[PDB]
Amino acid sequence: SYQDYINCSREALLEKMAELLPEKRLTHCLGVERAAMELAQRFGVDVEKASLAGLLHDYAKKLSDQEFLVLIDRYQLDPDLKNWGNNVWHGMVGIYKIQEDLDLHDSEILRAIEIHTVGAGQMTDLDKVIYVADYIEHNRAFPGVDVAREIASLSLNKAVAYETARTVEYLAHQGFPIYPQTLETYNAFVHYL
Amino acid sequence: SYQDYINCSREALLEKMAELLPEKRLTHCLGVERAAMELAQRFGVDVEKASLAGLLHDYAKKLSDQEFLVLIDRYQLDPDLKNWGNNVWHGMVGIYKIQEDLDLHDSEILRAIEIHTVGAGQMTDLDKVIYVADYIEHNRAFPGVDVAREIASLSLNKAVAYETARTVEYLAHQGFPIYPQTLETYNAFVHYL
Ligand SMILES: Cc1cn([C@H]2C[C@H](O)[C@@H](COP(=O)(O)O)O2)c(=O)[nH]c1=O
Ligand SMILES: Cc1cn([C@H]2C[C@H](O)[C@@H](COP(=O)(O)O)O2)c(=O)[nH]c1=O
Ligand SMILES: [Fe+3]
Ligand SMILES: [Fe+3]
Ligand SMILES: [Fe+3]
Ligand SMILES: [Fe+3]
Repeated sequence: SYQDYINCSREALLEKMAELLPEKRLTHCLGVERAAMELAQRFGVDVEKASLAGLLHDYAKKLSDQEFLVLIDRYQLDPDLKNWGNNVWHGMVGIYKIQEDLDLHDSEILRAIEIHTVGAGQMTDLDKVIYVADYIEHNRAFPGVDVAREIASLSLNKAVAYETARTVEYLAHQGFPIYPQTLETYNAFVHYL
Repeated sequence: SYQDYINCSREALLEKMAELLPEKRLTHCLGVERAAMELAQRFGVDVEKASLAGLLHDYAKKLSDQEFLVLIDRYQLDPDLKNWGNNVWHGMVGIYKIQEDLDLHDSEILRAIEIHTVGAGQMTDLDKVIYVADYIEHNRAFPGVDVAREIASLSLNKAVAYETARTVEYLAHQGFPIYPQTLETYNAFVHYL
């Protein structure tokens, strides 16, 4: 059960999350919980760890910049992090909020949440499940999600590569800064395409 | 004159280059020579250094993989370079071939040629002139070159940003590996957009 990992039941967690998140974001997290379960089952990842990480991945999405900065100092994280924003922080720094609020200590779950946006050059299968589940969950409707979903039914590694290439392409299209760890993921996985 | 920098006259250099390069590539280098002169004049960069660097930037474009690998060992360059290819090498490693062939020692010219493909987080105005001149020279006709040319008439920094964003976007679109120094350029310049 979820109580094996955090300090409350699934039902209690959903009540807490309904306070922290706008409706659309909670629905998203519920979608990721479901997609992560399906992917985990397909690719032989612990379905419970996948479901919980999937539900939690965007828990800290609505923390203020101030709170993230406090957490960076508190946990004496990479000071370069202060150069970034919510996009980078909600996973990379938000894991400390999750740990504080829910007493989550499992290193695999924490890591999967940590790099859910940016990935890493090296990702566990659990990491990959969350990263992909986020992108393909049933509530998303971006153009091309059908292709992501087809790829994810066949290959976890290729789904990671596809998502990362699309994100890097989109950020450059938008003229948005790209976190350097994202490029590590990109170059590590792009061959799978 | 060009003999102030290399071991032969412009006319002799063009004869040497006509041997090393296919016609279309030499015409390109001639275009870059001209565009670099115009940009240098506009932005107060030494027009002669700009013209020569512009003419030379793609000198080593047709060296074999073997030759580049030899040069990497010879000059004991970053061993990670062996993971890449001609795209990275012709500037980054090709500068050593240019130095060998032409006795070029000017650090500013060498550097401008060195990073003409990938840029750097920190670029001199000369570096920037070559990087942009390459993209906007009159022979190029890619969709959107008109926008690059308008930008380059107004702002060198914004032209660098525009080109870098477009290249990162294109490489990710293509599913091609992206050299990490390119991302340094991207993140350094993207604000100018
Ligand atoms: C990978 C990456 C994503 N993003 C953005 C794109 C998304 O709009 C936003 C939220 O990402 P997420 O939903 O995958 O957590 O973060 C960056 O700003 N920089 C990056 O390096
Ligand atoms: C910036 C960059 C360009 N390229 C490619 C795009 C171009 O087709 C090719 C030649 O670039 P150049 O004409 O700007 O020297 O190199 C990469 O492969 N990786 C990179 O990181
Ligand atoms: Fe997220
Ligand atoms: Fe999400
Ligand atoms: Fe080149
Ligand atoms: Fe060129």
